[PDB]
Amino acid sequence: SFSMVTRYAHSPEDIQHYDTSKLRHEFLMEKIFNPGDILLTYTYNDRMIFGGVMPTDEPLEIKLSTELGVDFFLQRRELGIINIGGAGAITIDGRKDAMSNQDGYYIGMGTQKVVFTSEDRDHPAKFYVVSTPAHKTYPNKKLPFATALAKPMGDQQHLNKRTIYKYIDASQMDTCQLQMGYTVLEPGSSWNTMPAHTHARRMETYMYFNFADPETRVFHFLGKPDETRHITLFNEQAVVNPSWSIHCGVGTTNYAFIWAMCGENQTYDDMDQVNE
Amino acid sequence: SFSMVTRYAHSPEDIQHYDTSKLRHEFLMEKIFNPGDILLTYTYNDRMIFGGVMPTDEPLEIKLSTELGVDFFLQRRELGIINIGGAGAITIDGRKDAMSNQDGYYIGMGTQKVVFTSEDRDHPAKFYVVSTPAHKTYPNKKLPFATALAKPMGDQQHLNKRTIYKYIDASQMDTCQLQMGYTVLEPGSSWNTMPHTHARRMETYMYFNFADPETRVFHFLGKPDETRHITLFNEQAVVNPSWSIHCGVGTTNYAFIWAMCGENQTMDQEL
Amino acid sequence: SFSMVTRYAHSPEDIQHYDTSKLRHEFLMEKIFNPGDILLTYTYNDRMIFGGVMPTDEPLEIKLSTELGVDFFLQRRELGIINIGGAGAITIDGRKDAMSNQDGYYIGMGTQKVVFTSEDRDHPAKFYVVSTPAHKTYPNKKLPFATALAKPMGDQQHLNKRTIYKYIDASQMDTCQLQMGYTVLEPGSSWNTMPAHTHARRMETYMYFNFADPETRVFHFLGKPDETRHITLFNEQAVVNPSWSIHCGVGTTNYAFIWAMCGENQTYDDMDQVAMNE
Amino acid sequence: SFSMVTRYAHSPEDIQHYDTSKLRHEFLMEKIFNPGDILLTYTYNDRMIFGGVMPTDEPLEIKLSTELGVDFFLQRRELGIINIGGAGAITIDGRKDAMSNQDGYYIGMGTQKVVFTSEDRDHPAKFYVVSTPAHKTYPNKKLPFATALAKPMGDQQHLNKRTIYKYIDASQMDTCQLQMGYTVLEPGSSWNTMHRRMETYMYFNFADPETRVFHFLGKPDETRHITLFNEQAVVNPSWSIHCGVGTTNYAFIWAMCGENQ
Amino acid sequence: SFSMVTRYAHSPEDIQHYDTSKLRHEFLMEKIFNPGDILLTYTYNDRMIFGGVMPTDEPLEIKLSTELGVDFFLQRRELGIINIGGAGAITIDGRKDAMSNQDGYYIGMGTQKVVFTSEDRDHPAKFYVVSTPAHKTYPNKKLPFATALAKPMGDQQHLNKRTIYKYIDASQMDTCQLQMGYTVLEPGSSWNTMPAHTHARRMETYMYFNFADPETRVFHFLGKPDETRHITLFNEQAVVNPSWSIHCGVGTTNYAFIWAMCGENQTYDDMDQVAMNEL
Amino acid sequence: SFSMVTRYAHSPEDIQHYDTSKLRHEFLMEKIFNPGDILLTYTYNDRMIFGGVMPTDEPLEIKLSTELGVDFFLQRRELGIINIGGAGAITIDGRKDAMSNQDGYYIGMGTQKVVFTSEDRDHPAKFYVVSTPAHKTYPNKKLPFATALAKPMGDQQHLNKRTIYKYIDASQMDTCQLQMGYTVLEPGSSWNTMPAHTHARRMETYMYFNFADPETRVFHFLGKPDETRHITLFNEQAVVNPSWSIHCGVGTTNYAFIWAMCGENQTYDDMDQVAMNEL
Ligand SMILES: [Zn+2]
Ligand SMILES: [Zn+2]
Ligand SMILES: [Zn+2]
Ligand SMILES: [Zn+2]
Ligand SMILES: [Zn+2]
Ligand SMILES: [Zn+2]
Repeated sequence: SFSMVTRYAHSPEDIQHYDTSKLRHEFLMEKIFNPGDILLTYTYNDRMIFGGVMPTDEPLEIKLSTELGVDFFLQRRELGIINIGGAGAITIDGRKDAMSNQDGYYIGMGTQKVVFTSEDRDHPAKFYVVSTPAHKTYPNKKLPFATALAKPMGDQQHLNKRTIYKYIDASQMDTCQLQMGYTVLEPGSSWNTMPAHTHARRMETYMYFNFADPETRVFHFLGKPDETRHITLFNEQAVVNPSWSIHCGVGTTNYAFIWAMCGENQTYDDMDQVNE
Repeated sequence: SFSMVTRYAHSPEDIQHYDTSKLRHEFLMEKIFNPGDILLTYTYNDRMIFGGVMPTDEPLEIKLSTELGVDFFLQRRELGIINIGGAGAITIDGRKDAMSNQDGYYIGMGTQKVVFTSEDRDHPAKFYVVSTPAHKTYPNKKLPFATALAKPMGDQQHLNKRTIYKYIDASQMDTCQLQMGYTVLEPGSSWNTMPHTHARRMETYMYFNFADPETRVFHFLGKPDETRHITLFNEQAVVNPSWSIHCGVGTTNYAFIWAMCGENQTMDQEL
Repeated sequence: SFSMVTRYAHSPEDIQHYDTSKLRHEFLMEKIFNPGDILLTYTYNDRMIFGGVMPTDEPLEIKLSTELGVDFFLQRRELGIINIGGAGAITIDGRKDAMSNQDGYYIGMGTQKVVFTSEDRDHPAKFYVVSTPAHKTYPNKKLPFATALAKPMGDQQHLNKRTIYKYIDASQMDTCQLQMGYTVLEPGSSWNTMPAHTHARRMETYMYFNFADPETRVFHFLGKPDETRHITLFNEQAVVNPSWSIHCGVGTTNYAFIWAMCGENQTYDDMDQVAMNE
Repeated sequence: SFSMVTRYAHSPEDIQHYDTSKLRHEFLMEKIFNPGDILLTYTYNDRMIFGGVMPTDEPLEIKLSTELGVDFFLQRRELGIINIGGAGAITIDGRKDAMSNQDGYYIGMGTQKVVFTSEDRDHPAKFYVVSTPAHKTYPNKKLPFATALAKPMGDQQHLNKRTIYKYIDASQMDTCQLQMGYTVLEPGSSWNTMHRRMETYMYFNFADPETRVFHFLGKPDETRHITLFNEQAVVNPSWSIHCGVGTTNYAFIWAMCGENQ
Repeated sequence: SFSMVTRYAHSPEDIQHYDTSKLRHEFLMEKIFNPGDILLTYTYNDRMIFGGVMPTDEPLEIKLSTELGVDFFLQRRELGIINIGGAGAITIDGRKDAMSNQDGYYIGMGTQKVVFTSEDRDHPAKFYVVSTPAHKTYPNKKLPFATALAKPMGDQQHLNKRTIYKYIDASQMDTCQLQMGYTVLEPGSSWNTMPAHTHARRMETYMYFNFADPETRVFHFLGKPDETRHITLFNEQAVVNPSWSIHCGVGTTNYAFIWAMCGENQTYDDMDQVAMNEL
Repeated sequence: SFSMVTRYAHSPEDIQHYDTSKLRHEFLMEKIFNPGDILLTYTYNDRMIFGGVMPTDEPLEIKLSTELGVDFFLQRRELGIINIGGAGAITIDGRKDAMSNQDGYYIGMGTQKVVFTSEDRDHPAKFYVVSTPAHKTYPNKKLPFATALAKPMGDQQHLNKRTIYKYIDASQMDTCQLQMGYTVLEPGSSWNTMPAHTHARRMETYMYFNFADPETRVFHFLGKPDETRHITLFNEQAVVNPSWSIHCGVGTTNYAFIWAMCGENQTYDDMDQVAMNEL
């Protein structure tokens, strides 16, 4: 009931002739949150590990030692966490801290044991986890949804009306590379990251969830800015966006997504704004 | 100048590995309205001819005989016309009839002379024209935008809020195969054909009246499981084979004229 | 015992690298007349429907309404029919009309029911049928073999010596689109369409039959005149020739074929002859 | 104006996706007989050398030593010759023997000098030449059109009616590997040949200027065709069928070699 | 005359049908040391930057701020340096340190200015440079060739006879992810890393130089252990080895190479060496 | 239990995009010597037949008549033989002649019956056999390992130190086309045919055997000099090298190989040397 799959990096040239089924296998995590299970992807775009943890009966922990060539999961890595599901808790080295819906956590490198548990097994917590390599330990921090700063953005004419939530951000805190945020599109607005960009020096992974209706789908565009493809996403699915690719998506209704960013810098304005 | 370019039909399998540059060449007409010229595409998806006529100083007529193996353009064909530009007139066999903005016209099989004129050379008429093969002559008809029937459709939740305008429609008139309509998405809505594949008919969409110059429309095609997209600037058109779905999304609101033909005038409802 | 398959149209570039098995699947109908069955093809080259209704005794009907988005098969289409087999019958709106060998029939737009029957189950009828979309009803007409003008053509030096028979022809009849003909090569001549002639404004389907002996084969050439491929045809097989392709064939012996043409014009002089090079 | 081109062999699998121009480049010799010239192709299907020599003003000899890794052309090879044009002669080591139209010749391994001449420069001899590697010297022999045993075959119903002329045939004579013959379809017949061995066909004597021959090659299930003008040649590897059909009648010289005679 | 070219990562599948010119373009840095120039590759295999700095007349420095989206080259990165050419010096923030032949250097995250100079313009220093992303400052260290620690290895029977030189090694020093070493093959031995290893969690870049005679070539094998390709190497050229690929080489004669390693761990035991079945 | 597989010729272009699995299928005979069996490959590069005959319980003969379109195997062909295994014998038309380890034999065109036997069932002879088309009968000849015609070649710096043994050679003997030799690399040298050559008028097949250790591997390079590939070999495997391809190999240890050559000439200097630039 634990799975971690490996995905290789590619050039723009390599994917040019991929069909939709090949694009989907290569860039799309089709199953993230499943009850009782840990589902993870390891991408060779900056060695990000991401997935979800949905504990029910037994408490769930990510135990990786020999698999990463290390003594314990976070020995050389750091970790972001956001709970998009029901009420639950994570205990960090024995200190149990409760996490409600949309509560975040940062866990710095060197932290040896993090255990994921849910309060009500029939409405469990869904922990979206993103781990990146780390050379420096920074203090663990809880990012409450309560104290999270909501910023409305976008207008109705451009169909981008949304609320942006800072979670793991170099302005509020210090991390090695990982950055994470939360974006809720208002009803009647489906476009995300519409003015698009390719930041060569970092990559992003988007995970789309909280779909308005079970019938909504999101079309995520990726690819070189002149050559764009799209992947159609159902609820609680994610797509990896390499450094050379634009990352944007359009919905049939409103939805929400978590983006995770990493690379060799945290500076937000290094991107090249994009004609496609 | 006059231009008519030819485009072949394809299988879904044939297009599966096309890169963006080849899809664009194959399914996308990138220049439709240019001043003084008539620009046309002939697609082997049901032999539709479509394009634009922008007369300014010299009246423009589509002169086709030997190219179509026929004595004059409309001997075996019918013709739709919609004016998306300035005020103008079409003279049908010497009879000049004025066409205001968004005025439509249908011209049945057998009409030997259609010449396009514009009122103001500096605000010319832009005539979007669609011709399909026709075996029966039906009366020519003027379709004023004034008397056209607007139908409100869509909500804000699904971002499809729009007004539907029937122009050449089998309920309002009789044509062999050709059908044409006009759809204006209200501000805050970019989705068109929010539902599909009609295996028994094909469609060509021409997008125009972009709200802002920065607007772009992403039109999806392909069988529903393997979908590709072409990104469109203002005043461009894309052909939808019978086997492909019809979708488009703008970054803002926009308008498009659809033109349909096929084996009937009467559709089955991704990745 | 009724079958209709769909086949998509293509560009020349699309087929340039097709292998031989792909060419056969895309352009070739491998079975037309089968006992008890009706087999049909729908080509996206001008939406021609062609095939055969090869009964045993009483039932055969083409049930197409919703599949074509219409109330009945011929509401928006017309239909040509040739009997290449034994004596049989088609019933038009309840009116049963018997068909001898090589008798033709045309049925205009709007005719609501046609049912195919044969007398002897052991000497059955083979009905070759071609339907194209139609916007105008035209009179049904009988194409008798007795009064069918035989037109001799070709010499032995060019191995094209043959008899040409007009059936559905714009000089003798009125149709929306469809045209059909019948050609019997004399023994010692197998070549058909000696200059190749691509006509951009219409397409053709060739159905080859009446092979001299069971071992004969016909090689049907297609493709742009510079890049030509060929499909090897057994008896009672058909090949779709898109507007952009030459249509040629040579047999190892004599044979016969029905050609069916449709498109946006009926003009026979609108073609580009391909001079003898390839 | 001496030419020899190299062409590699292939598997059936290799050609499956060749376009028309590629098959022609790989399997089709487009110019064989040009006045005054020798034109040759070296194919890696059994290292057959074939082409034509059309002497006009100057006598012509195929001079190959270093390129074939030998001291003279025929040191390790043998040579067949058929003259499809006007009267001529070959002087073999100074001994001149006249070659009329459709005269044959075999020249065994070890013969150092073959010189091709024609009487009239304005209706020259056309020498179609085929050479195969040879391990044993056999006598040089003239193969007259008269004494070349003709075998009639085919009927009009099958449009294959022709007379087959054996020239170099293991029944009348001995060679290392090479076998060569001459086949003329009668008027109103265009079909030809409706193996340890390969074949090279050179089609000529087209009835009318518009005649074309479609030569089929490939495995029996996957067949292609090449379109042939007059005086052109096509190689058929061991794994390929050998077929052709013309728009009129014509002639061809076949040359075969391989692991059996 | 500063160059940094970008090279993308690939799947094993992606390269399977690469022809010889394509393999070279994707995996081979063909020119590293040229007089007066800085030549660099940025590879999306763990974002390693490598190349050479060969100063002659004018002092040379790697100046990157906006291109990497940072304030200075080393703000988020660390830097290894080994001088394979003549005597020269690197001045770190104005503080000049001399660099003799085969002298090494490590420069930790945060040092703002490193300037490479050569003593004699006609026999310049050839500085091989390797930079990896770095989150933690560690002390700069000079690694003199004099005090380097050699380990002889291999026999003549396996043609692997060689001497190994520790330069940037977690035993002598602490770095974020970079590791670097130097290996000189004895005459009569051309094989490097012969029993071949994959380690999924780290990648390697090899730069081969000091070829015994001008005619020698090195054949570097890469690819999955079942599907292996090779690139043919002249003197002073380098090859990038993805985490999924083996690292091998054979010369027609002896030679030397510098290896540079990084990844998400520094543990050398993490690799799983493939038993000898290849292709 | 007789096998002969057929392999077609190719152009350089044809193989340029072959993957590893395809090259092996086209150019590599993976099993040659198996107890009790005849294993053979027919290549359309000059129609060479090669393989192995390992008699144990019953006598073995190569019976090919109608398959090659002849009455008996050698009617149009000649045959080279070298025994790399245990003690054995070939009986030529009833005349039994013994063959020890590394004993050779040439058998000319027209010999109707060649029968292979082994002395000890459990230490069988491994007869490596090579047949080429032949138009002329030449005398059968036994080629004892005793009279070796041995000769050392190469130096230690180039790792080619080796012994060359002439077997079927046009200076000592007369054959139609076939030429065969045996080359033993001394321990501490693995390179064969290192200065590499391509001869349009001849092709070669290498069969590698006597690997020093069970883990030894040989990397055989083939292809046009600019576009080169390689196949990695176990012990007792063979590789076909078309006229347009280089012939090279490197071992992880020493080994031996038997080369067999044919073509339209026997000239040993008709070849093109490859200057060391090969991509
Ligand atoms: Zn981004
Ligand atoms: Zn539609
Ligand atoms: Zn035609
Ligand atoms: Zn043959
Ligand atoms: Zn390594
Ligand atoms: Zn050689």
